[PDB]
Amino acid sequence: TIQGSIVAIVTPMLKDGGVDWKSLEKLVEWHIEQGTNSIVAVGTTGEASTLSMEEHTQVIKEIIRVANKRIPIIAGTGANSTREAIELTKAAKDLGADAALLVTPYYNKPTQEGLYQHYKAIAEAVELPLILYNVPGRTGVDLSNDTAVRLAEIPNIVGIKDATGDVPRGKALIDALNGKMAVYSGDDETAWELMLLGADGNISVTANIAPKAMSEVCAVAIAKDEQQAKTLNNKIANLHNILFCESNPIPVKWALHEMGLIDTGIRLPLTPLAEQYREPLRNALKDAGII
Amino acid sequence: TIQGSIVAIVTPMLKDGGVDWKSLEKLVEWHIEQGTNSIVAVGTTGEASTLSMEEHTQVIKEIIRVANKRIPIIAGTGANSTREAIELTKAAKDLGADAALLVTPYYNKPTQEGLYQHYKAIAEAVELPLILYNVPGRTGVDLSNDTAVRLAEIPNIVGIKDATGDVPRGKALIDALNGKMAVYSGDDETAWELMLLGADGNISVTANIAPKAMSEVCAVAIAKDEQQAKTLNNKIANLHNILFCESNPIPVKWALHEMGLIDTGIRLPLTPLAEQYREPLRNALKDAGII
Ligand SMILES: N[C@@H](CCCC[NH3+])C(=O)O
Repeated sequence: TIQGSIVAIVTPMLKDGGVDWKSLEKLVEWHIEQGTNSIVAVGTTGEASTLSMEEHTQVIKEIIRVANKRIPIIAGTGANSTREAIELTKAAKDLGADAALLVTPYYNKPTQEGLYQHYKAIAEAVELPLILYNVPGRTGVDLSNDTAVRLAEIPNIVGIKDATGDVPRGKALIDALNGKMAVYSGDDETAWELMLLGADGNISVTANIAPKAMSEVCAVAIAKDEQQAKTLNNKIANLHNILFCESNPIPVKWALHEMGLIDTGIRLPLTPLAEQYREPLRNALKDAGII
Repeated sequence: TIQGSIVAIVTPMLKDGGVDWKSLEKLVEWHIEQGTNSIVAVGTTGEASTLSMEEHTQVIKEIIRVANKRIPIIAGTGANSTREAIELTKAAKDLGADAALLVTPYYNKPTQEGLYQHYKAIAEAVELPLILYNVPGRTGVDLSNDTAVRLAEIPNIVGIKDATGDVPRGKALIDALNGKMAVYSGDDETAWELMLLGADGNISVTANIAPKAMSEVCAVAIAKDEQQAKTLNNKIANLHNILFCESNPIPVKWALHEMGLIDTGIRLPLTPLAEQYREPLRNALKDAGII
């Protein structure tokens, strides 16, 4: 039911690295007016890793407040500890977020059965719609289609963000399920295809800088208009590629700065996009008529 | 510079998950008696990611209490947040820890420059000897040899735990460092090889169950006695392989329990060793002469 273009929104920061509230505000508002269907707050793109547990709440809150029940808001609440994921998700519900996006425990390489217990534990512990999130490159673990299918049986595990970028594997996953649980693309570059094949939307990085263009791509692809999907997406294909020239959200945060929407702030270990990539990015934003 | 067998000690747990403090005390004591040269408290093998920050400090404190200055104690204090890492390293220092082990930020894929700035910051904020820790398979990031050689310039970055298991890569690491910082194997299977090549020690998982064996293996290898190193290590070579049949620390914990040294406790997402593996493990243990 949460469908379409879901922006994994960045957490804007001041030069000193403090959360720039106002700029955030302008973003949420801007997204809600440009077409964006929903927002993921404090996810990878929103630097969940470098924000204190209180900044998580405060940031999730500001966004829910500004949204004003207009679009659903999803809170990033994954962690590699189960007790702690349960806490974050609970706080997400209590803040009245519509859903929680939980990445697979990273770094500790839990087994498939563990991933199963992990997610089942959280689902039983909190009464909120949960979305699984697989992105092996970052986590060290790969939630198997099989396991995901196993979890689809739990009534409040309602979806999964597949960031593999592996299309065949994604179609297999969509078919293996039924509307048992939704599938969301996590790979901007292949998202249009995943959606043409059944995926219910795209938790996008690109949406941070091309919300209207991405809204239109998702609507059209979910509708199965392959021709128009390839064409609307083509006008922003390069972006998907170059917004990853360095680890997300590094490039997207600079792109935004090059749009006067946010400030250079970004927390270590992350760093401001390297000089070397800046012009190629400015160029990318022009070629695509973004600025 | 710490040399020898450095055990990545497990954090003993009671059935319900609480830290088994009595067992921990005895393990530490057993290690010093068996020949263990140093202990890494709350590292990966010690379930650092599922322990409370307070449990984290308490474990460090306890181990330093029991060791009673007889061996140096290394505290794992890595985090994917620079602020968080500094906080945790400051605490370890204040707790009396001889040095800290910091895994590269995981999940958020910082850049090489980012890894450099990350470690430089922690080094400048805390005056405690620091040891870098690279294990790409778990972190999603790979601290290159070039970056390690840069960080080796910094006065209090004394060493690097190389868990790649890529010996030729380790040969290049050690040759390029020109002694600026020590190198430790983070891969039990190849550890004796890295040491013969120049590595100062092994931050070992196997030492958890074969402390005296790994202790003489380390001494001999560091002494550059290639035949004694090979034949001593051969005795417990199957152990190095089977302690990873499932993600560490799942296997080692079960090993200790079969040795009747600890209870079955282990926190989620981690799970107790899958049934099918428990028998082959006991056989490995029996064959090795541990039971
Ligand atoms: N990198 C891991 C390997 C364990 C997982 C192998 N199945 C460690 O030694 O901490």
